[PDB]
Amino acid sequence: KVFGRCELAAAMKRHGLDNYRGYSLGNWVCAAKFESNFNTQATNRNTDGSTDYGILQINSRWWCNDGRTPGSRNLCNIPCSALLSSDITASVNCAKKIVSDGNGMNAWVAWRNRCKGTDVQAWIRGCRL
Ligand SMILES: *ON1[C@@H]2CCC[C@H]1CC(=O)C2
Repeated sequence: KVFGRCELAAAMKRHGLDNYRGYSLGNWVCAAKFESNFNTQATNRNTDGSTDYGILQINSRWWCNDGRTPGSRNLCNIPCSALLSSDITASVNCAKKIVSDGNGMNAWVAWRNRCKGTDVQAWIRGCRL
């Protein structure tokens, strides 16, 4: 599923991401925008053999099981395919663990490089939330 901007902001908020670990909704929407362009079925293989999955491109080396990432953990205890669903619950649940891991949203390199320090509030402008 390819979400609309405001549409995703609303699902993120419903699933309790808005101001989770102090990161405003606009941070979460910008992250999704540069990670997946809002497409729940986004996959991207990494040079290390790992794969990033879903709306927030969660990585198979730590966070989910895809059966082909030698030496991986599955800290969210979830098949990585569960992160590709139209329903964002699993992704959101896993992101909560990632963002609590100690480095905040810096764990998303594209959030660091493209969202961090920017007017993230523009991402939720116009939305009925
Ligand atoms: O998820 N990462 C963390 C750091 C090493 C590589 C993977 C697997 C792990 O044990 C934790």
